[PDB]
Amino acid sequence: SRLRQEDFPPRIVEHPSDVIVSKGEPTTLNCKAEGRPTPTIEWYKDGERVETDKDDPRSHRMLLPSGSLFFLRIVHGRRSKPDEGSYVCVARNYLGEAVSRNASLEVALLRDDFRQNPTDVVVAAGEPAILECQPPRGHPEPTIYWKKDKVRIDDKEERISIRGGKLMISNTRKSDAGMYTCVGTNMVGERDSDPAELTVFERPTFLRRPINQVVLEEEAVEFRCQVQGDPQPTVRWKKDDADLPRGRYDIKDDYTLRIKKTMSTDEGTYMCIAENRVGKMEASATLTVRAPPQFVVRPRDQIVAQGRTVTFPCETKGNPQPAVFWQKEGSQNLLFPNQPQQPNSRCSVSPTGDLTITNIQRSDAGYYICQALTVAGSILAKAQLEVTDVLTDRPPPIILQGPANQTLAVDGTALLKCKATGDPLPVISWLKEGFTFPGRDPRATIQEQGTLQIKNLRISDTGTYTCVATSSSGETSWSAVLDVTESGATISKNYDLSDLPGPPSKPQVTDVTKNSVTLSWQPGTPGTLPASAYIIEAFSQSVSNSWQTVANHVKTTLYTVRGLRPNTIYLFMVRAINPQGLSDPSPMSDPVRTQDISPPAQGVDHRQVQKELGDVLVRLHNPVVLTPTTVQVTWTVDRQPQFIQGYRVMYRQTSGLQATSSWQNLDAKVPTERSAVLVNLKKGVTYEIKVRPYFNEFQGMDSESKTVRTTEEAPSAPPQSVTVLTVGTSISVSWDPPPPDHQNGIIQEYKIWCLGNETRFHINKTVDAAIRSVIIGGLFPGIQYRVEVAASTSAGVGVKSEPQPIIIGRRNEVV
Ligand SMILES: *[C@@H]1O[C@H](CO)[C@@H](O[C@@H]2O[C@H](CO)[C@@H](O[C@@H]3O[C@H](CO[C@H]4O[C@H](CO)[C@@H](O)[C@H](O)[C@@H]4O)[C@@H](O)[C@H](O[C@H]4O[C@H](CO)[C@@H](O)[C@H](O)[C@@H]4O)[C@@H]3O)[C@H](O)[C@H]2NC(C)=O)[C@H](O)[C@H]1NC(C)=O
Ligand SMILES: *[C@@H]1O[C@H](CO)[C@@H](O[C@@H]2O[C@H](CO)[C@@H](O)[C@H](O)[C@H]2NC(C)=O)[C@H](O)[C@H]1NC(C)=O
Repeated sequence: SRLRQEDFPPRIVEHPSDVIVSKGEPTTLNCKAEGRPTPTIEWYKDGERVETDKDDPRSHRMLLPSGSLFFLRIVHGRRSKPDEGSYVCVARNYLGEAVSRNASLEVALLRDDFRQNPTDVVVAAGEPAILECQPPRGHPEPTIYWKKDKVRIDDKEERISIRGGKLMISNTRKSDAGMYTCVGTNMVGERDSDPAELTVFERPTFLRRPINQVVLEEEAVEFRCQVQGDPQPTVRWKKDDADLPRGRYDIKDDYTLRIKKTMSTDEGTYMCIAENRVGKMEASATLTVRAPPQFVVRPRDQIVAQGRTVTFPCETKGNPQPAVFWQKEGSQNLLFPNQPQQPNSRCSVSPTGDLTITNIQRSDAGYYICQALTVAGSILAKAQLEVTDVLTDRPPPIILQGPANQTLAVDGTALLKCKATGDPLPVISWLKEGFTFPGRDPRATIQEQGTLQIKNLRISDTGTYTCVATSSSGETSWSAVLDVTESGATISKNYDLSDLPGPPSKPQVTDVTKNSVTLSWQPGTPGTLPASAYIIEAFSQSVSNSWQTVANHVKTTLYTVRGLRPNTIYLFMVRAINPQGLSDPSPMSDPVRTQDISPPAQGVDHRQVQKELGDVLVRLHNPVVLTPTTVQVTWTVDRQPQFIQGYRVMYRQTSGLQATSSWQNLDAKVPTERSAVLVNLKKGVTYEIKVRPYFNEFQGMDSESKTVRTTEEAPSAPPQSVTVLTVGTSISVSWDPPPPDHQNGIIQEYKIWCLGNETRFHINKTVDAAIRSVIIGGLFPGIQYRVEVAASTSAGVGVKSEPQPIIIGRRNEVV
């Protein structure tokens, strides 16, 4: 109470501010006041007076010189909380008081259980992974970071970036797999989260890939395939994108695929497919099967008569399918199937491979050879053709049925039959036990119809009688034994007319060697009793002049007649034996010669025909254009070798729409060709020409390329649809692109004519191709003109389009 006009009541200059601080740690509540006299400061938490170290030297709080309340260590418990509250500093003197603002001191907090614990994540290498986390509640609010396997991880990246609660890695690798914890700190401390693991699976990868293999039929083959990935991928096989037709395939545990028995049909592109959670991956390999060519049917020799038709079969199997082609021994020319010739030759080859010659000439006779040639090898077989004329040789006369063993009583009259055939027609003669008959005795005489007649029988006439047919073509004989006794004409089996089984099937040749020929025939049976066995007669212009037996008592219908003269032609005849006697003779066999087949042999090697076709140099001259739709191409050969089917000539478009694309293919199927005319091509356009000599599936080397363009033709249809804008005086011209084919060449220019109301003034403007729309210059005022656009070419004169007699106005307007 010492008044002075220098003394002023107290003013708090520095106010204490709210603070959160941790237990057991120092802190200072800031306070600073002005006064005169200087004031005494004292603090109040909620209401009560704060006991500093002045009020008791045992206390932990301390009022500073400044006035700030400084705690040494903050004190806090569960029940007694002495420092947690709402502080205010109060400075006073005799003039008055001064209470500060509120400042609350709060003890720091940090719970255990997280608001959101990071959860396990599964990703595929290269993909982004997002881990999220939310720390426990705290005061202050906590802030998080991430540990990988108890190692801090920095966002010092563009792939790694921590944002809010979220952590993300992009382009994940297996480096990133492991335990991830999210750690939330504070000024209390830090709590770790439940660990979330990141698994980084990857797509399947090939360790051992299957490799292409080439293998001969019926062998065994396998393709290996080893994979890797996370998770472990499952392997499966497919062929040509289809599943493997069950059978010879076998899937091993190590995933190897084994084909036990290889087959032309097993060929293809096999592929190994690996698949897990992340997706799939496939790698293929090819299998190729080599089947060397082999004859299914091979041609055998034929003896056939002039003017007929011959067919030599040649069927051929292999891989690739072999191409059949023929050649006449001692002749350079070859014959190929689909190839046509002029309607003047009679040779011709089936797609099957069968060779056929119509209307045979003596000229055609000789050996022929069908040949097969692939990369898998080569084969051939030759067969002989023998042609026969009007009657190069006629067969010797034939006795159908001769006399049978008659047995007649004395004094009677005996007739003996004998049935002949042949060309020329035969003379029938007789013999008795060998000598001439009838000789001297008048009682016996020779009949025309083969029968021999004896009036007035006697004992003296019993014997062996022989019927002999004779022409210029040979002679055959048939003898029987006659018996003449007094009584003996005992009715054992009287005379037979047509009781005898009728002829059998004309004998069909099967196999033939040098001393064998196998025959086939079927029964006949137009007769009486059943046949027991067979008897084969035969003939040869060489070995004999008459018909001989070559096997008797044959109990089959497919017999091999053994032991014959080699390189000899033979004809045959079959008969049936039965108790009644013998059958009539079957018709003659078809001529056959005794030779051993020329067994299949190896042809020329594929490499060596390749080598020949390679060295062939086709010189092309220069394409000569016929019309703008036609070019005749002419080449020449250095030296044409034996093995060549023809020339394959190829051209490509190198102008306008779709240039330098594929080649148009058309080939000359006849090797002696030297010229070819192309069809339906584009006028004006330039084309590149290549000539290649080709064999079968085989191909030679290309000739020097020539390029030549078609002669150019003016268009057939111009662009239409003429539009006229209004000026504001001068007419306008506008058109739509004219058609591609109707262009008839490369567009040159565009000509506009204006022969309108003025028939002694026509406007002429000559632009270029690129031009689309243009306005006309010097136009006569008022006068109504006509507009006629034209497409043009390098020919010149184009084609007029849609006329437009549009009405024009005056000057600088259209009225
Ligand atoms: C007019 O008269 C003549 C004159 O004899 C008679 O022709 C004789 O016919 C027989 C046919 O059997 C021939 O002799 C005998 O051939 C036997 C074959 O047996 C098979 O034939 C029967 C009947 O078809 C079958 O069913 C059976 O399965 C047999 O397979 C052979 O086994 C005998 O031949 C013997 O010949 C001599 C002996 O002379 C021996 O060296 C041999 O080893 C063998 O044993 C059997 O004798 C006979 O060849 C014909 N005679 C002659 C010599 O010309 C007919 O009655 C009639 N004409 C005709 C043309 O048949
Ligand atoms: C400081 O602390 C109080 C809380 O104890 C604050 O809240 C005020 O409460 C009083 C009643 O005690 C009210 O009259 C006010 O309206 C509240 N304040 C405002 C404006 O928010 C207040 O900030 C301070 N109180 C004092 C000393 O006036």
